[PDB]
Amino acid sequence: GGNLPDVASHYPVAYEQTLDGTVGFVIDEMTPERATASVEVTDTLRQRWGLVHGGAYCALAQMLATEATVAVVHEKGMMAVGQSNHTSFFRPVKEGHVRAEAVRIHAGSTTWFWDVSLRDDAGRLCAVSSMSIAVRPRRD
Amino acid sequence: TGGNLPDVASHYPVAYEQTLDGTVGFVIDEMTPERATASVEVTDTLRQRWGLVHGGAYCALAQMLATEATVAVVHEKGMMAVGQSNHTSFFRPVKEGHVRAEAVRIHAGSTTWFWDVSLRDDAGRLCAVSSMSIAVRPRRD
Amino acid sequence: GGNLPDVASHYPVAYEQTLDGTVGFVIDEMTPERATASVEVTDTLRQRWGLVHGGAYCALAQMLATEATVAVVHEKGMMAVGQSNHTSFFRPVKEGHVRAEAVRIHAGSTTWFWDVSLRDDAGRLCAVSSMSIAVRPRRD
Amino acid sequence: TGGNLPDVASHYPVAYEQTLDGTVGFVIDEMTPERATASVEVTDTLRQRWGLVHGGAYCALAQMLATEATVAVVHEKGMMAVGQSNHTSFFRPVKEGHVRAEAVRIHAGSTTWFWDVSLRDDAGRLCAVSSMSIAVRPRRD
Repeated sequence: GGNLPDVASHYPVAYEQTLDGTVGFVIDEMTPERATASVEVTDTLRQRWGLVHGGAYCALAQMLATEATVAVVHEKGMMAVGQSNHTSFFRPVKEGHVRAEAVRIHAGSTTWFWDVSLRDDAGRLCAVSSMSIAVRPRRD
Repeated sequence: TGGNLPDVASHYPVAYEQTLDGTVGFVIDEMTPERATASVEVTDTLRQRWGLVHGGAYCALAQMLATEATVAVVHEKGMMAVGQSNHTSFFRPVKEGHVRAEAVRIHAGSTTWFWDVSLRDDAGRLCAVSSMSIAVRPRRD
Repeated sequence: GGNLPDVASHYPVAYEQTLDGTVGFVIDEMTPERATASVEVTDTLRQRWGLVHGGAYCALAQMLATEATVAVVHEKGMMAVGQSNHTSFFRPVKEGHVRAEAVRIHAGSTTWFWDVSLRDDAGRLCAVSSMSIAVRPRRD
Repeated sequence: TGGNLPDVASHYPVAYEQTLDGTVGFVIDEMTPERATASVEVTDTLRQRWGLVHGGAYCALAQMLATEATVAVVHEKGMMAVGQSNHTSFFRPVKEGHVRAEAVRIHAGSTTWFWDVSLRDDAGRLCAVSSMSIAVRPRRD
């Protein structure tokens, strides 16, 4: 269910109705140190000029990094929420796919940080996101 | 225009309703060379699976608004505008209502325009901000 | 003593030996919501090309925002430390002064955020720093 | 060169020992077009009043290293390099020893080069990172 980490028995929003399921984001690999996700390009991922929307690289990096953090911390009583997403854009994508790889570079008790790379179908680095994720005790 | 994006051309490659912006419901309200506003009604399409507005939705509203606010001025000078950096910081979740964005221009150079975007909930509280850096270049065709 | 907020009876490093005192940073106004600081340009503030070093705008914003946070939270048992400093540069400065104004835009229990503006002697916006400051209970 | 910055000119406006870099003691070790290293011995000149390395010192080491690493390649092509965005994130304080920086080039475009800089303490631990975006432009003289 986008293959998001299954950590709870109920989720307030079903994959298919969330922003992630509407645009088509899917997790491929997840480990505590490294995760990957990808998306086919369709108009839903696009802005009116025909290119993948800036916000789409933002949202992908945000979901991958956060949920890669939930994967470890949820069962320890904690919740994870993005505190900063800094996305920089090097090359546009008109069509094909966007592939993200998140590499964990810091795992602290109140903040985890992930370096995310967003690549096109030729493997070219099209964007990066520095993802900073607040970790806090879950509200009952 | 669809979403009331600025209309600076006679045709666009992708129609509003089919874009990410028109799928999640972003709408521009005011638009001047130094300040622009936009809003969006929260529905599940804007949320992540835990029931709150998706961090990426704030990113994307700020991106569209700061980008197109630049487009509204530079297109007719034969420039294009493409986001070069979006740095969004998150202070408070939104579960429902609206997200309202205001983009304030702080720097208008020949190659980069910079907009500070604030993202507020229905009670006026600052839930997120985004520093939008927009590259301005000549239309390559 | 750079006019930094006087909140403790002892400081591990005297103003004059710190980076701040070496380059000349001085606080003018401080309130919980807003603070200002400035610096004369000298070679110490410069890189080899003759212009104020990028890192100088970074360090100014970092000290102003952090210490404007210490001013309120120290006496409540808390300590403040920068968690992110994002500085963007719009115009160089060769000489004169750099003036910073920090505007608090969020004051949460674990993070305060400040918008800092770095201006030249003509008032022109030369850089900005988004300063994110972690607030944590002080280690005894 | 002073600080072992790249020597790409016969004269510089400000001598190494008088600059911020030479005042706090920054030194470049390796320098290639895709990767550069630099380090600095912690002394009080690097610290803030609470006894730890000043957040701005990390900012400044990353700024110099990513900037000059770009200079080393573009100067002789008649370009200049100036930092456009420095985004430093702080994970662990350093009280003493060294700070060691490695800058890894991740994007080399015609108008922007991007370097990921990591800042490590004497035990190898990642204390800070900086995303360095460098504008590349023609020397305006």
